[PDB]
Amino acid sequence: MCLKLNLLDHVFANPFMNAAGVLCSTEEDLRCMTASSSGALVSKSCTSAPRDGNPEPRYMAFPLGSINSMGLPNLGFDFYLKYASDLHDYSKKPLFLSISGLSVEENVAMVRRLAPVAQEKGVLLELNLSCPNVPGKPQVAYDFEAMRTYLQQVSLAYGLPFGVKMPPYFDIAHFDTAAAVLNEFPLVKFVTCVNSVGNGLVIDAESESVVIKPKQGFGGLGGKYILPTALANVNAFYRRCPDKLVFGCGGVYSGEDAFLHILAGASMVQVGTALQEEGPGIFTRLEDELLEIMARKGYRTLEEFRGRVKTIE
Amino acid sequence: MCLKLNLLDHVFANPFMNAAGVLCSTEEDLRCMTASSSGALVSKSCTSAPRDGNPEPRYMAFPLGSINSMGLPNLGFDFYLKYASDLHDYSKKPLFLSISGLSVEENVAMVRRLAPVAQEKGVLLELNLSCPNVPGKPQVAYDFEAMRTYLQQVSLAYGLPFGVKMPPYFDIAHFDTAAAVLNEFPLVKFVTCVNSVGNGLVIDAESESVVIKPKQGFGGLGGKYILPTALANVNAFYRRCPDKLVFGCGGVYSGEDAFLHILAGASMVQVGTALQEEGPGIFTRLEDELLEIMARKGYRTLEEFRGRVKTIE
Ligand SMILES: Cc1cc2nc3c(=O)[nH]c(=O)nc-3n(C[C@H](O)[C@H](O)[C@H](O)COP(=O)(O)O)c2cc1C
Ligand SMILES: Cc1cc2nc3c(=O)[nH]c(=O)nc-3n(C[C@H](O)[C@H](O)[C@H](O)COP(=O)(O)O)c2cc1C
Ligand SMILES: COc1ccc2cccc(CCc3c(C(=O)O)[nH]c(=O)[nH]c3=O)c2c1
Ligand SMILES: COc1ccc2cccc(CCc3c(C(=O)O)[nH]c(=O)[nH]c3=O)c2c1
Repeated sequence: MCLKLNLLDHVFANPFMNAAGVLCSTEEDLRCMTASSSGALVSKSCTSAPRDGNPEPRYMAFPLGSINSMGLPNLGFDFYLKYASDLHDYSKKPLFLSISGLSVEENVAMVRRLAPVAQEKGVLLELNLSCPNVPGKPQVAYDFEAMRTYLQQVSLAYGLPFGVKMPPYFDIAHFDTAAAVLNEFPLVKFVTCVNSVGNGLVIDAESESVVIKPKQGFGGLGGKYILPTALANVNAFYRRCPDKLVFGCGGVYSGEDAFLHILAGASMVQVGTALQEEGPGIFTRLEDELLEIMARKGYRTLEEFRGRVKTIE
Repeated sequence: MCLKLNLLDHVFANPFMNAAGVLCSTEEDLRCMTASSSGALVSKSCTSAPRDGNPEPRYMAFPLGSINSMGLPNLGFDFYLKYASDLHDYSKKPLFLSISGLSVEENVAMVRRLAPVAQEKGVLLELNLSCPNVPGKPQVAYDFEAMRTYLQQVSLAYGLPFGVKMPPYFDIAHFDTAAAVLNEFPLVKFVTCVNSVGNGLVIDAESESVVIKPKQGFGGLGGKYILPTALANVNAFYRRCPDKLVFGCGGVYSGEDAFLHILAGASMVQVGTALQEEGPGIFTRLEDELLEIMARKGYRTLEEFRGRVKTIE
């Protein structure tokens, strides 16, 4: 029938949205996402100041997915805040604003300014924890002490419900440690699993060359390559964080793929590479495909199967 | 034109071999790999005592790859050592023996008894550092202090050149740290990148179920899913460990995929999921396909292009 649902004190037409960084950087992008059939949108992760990002080519796509080292090109936080405060039409769908400062201090400074706009308009914060860390350390979400510091500071500075965007993890002990960190913060109301699978390398056989210019061709992977990774992370955090929502992201190209994310535990389903490749018309297709699978199975709601993946024995 | 390699004081007809765990567990398996056109073979990672492994189903394969949680089923060290010392025909090809003890002591005891056979017969050791350590801690190669303890102890106990099988990493700081640990050990003469991308989750949309029984369906991923991750790891370690060889493993289904691994830096090229799916016939196909790309490009030997991947500016 219809896929509408209520989460975080907002109403959504359906569980689909863009993934941060795809079709969300400019006013044009945001208006295009708002005009789409997606149930929500998220803005490009921002810094306090604008960034040009890395040299091109910095994104490439292939049959099985994509690689990128964008370098966080963005119009700066003042723009995104302005978009949230003055330009977005909340009657069309909810808005998420993603932030990724280069230090804890920059994040705190941005969230102190966002808080009043979140109160006033209901924009929702997604904090991207695959942001840069101090020398010699990995990205913040791969440092669990840094991760706890960031969340402590943002929670105190912001004081309102927010979410976090996570990189994938590959080790059960890491799932346990990461979820335990997140569960220290009651203000963290959603966990988005996953960001790109870090530092892959795509090589063209014909040219004998890497396909993106930054970082000697290394970049984050998205798309078909990453769906079982994504699913694992969604389910691991769904299991571990019962008092939070999980949003799935990674490898969604069809309503069947969305269905699997929801079975794993996803509340909202985010679309990155397939959206970058197909454009915003993908949202109508995904909705139709998800409703078709539901109808064939006899499910009339998302809640009937969310998190209900079956295990053997 | 030729695929021949001379490394580690052995001669190899071509760079292809099985990946540890595939077509390697029984005497029958080992004789099969020996009879194949591969350039070498490796035996199933073993423990001192035989193991039955995890309950079935514990491996599944799909168009894009495989997932497994086998649980290290194996015939025990004494079996593999006997194979190496009494059964293997070294006139056909070289043999690698993989070990994966559950503690540093278990690994030390195996390699002490392997040493004289290594010296006399020329079997080559591959130490699997995805062995679990203490449960609740990450696998050994994701615990850099543990990794260093294992390598110090095995190096002292074995006293001969050996190699290590590494899991993939996803963060530049981890590439840097891992390679620096490895470079502390002059006896580590080769690094095989990569083991399975850990703890993925495949879900079957029709049955709404995971597809393997252990670990609530979580298992390591191989195959097409993981080629760009594999390449990245090969190249990262090739750049960071100039005094060691790198062997590539992950995502090889064709001579083109092998060509990419070799461009990245691979010496030997191991084949896991594709071999498990196609059987040992795959080796003649891979050899033909790789020779065809070399002929098109005018390459006569593998050294012409090994590690010669181009970057952009
Ligand atoms: C071009 C591009 C830019 C992205 N930039 C961001 C970003 O600014 N913030 C973020 O949280 N993730 C970013 N991502 C990651 C995606 O949001 C998503 O987590 C990843 O692409 C996996 O989803 P997919 O398989 O649907 O592509 C970016 C991805 C791409 C492809
Ligand atoms: C059924 C199965 C068993 C495995 N057993 C082992 C093992 O005993 N030792 C090990 O080093 N790697 C093991 N692996 C990992 C493979 O050696 C290889 O690293 C991984 O499958 C990636 O290569 P692929 O993409 O060609 O499958 C196993 C993989 C499979 C599929
Ligand atoms: C790769 O170069 C940088 C440089 C600065 C960054 C600052 C904050 C966040 C990020 C991560 C932004 C991001 C990017 C990106 O813009 O390269 N791509 C992703 O697939 N996920 C992401 O989360 C930064 C990345
Ligand atoms: C999944 O459960 C166990 C249990 C005991 C193990 C002991 C040493 C190494 C390993 C890892 C063996 C392994 C396995 C495995 O046998 O599950 N599969 C892989 O893809 N790569 C590997 O390296 C063990 C794994």
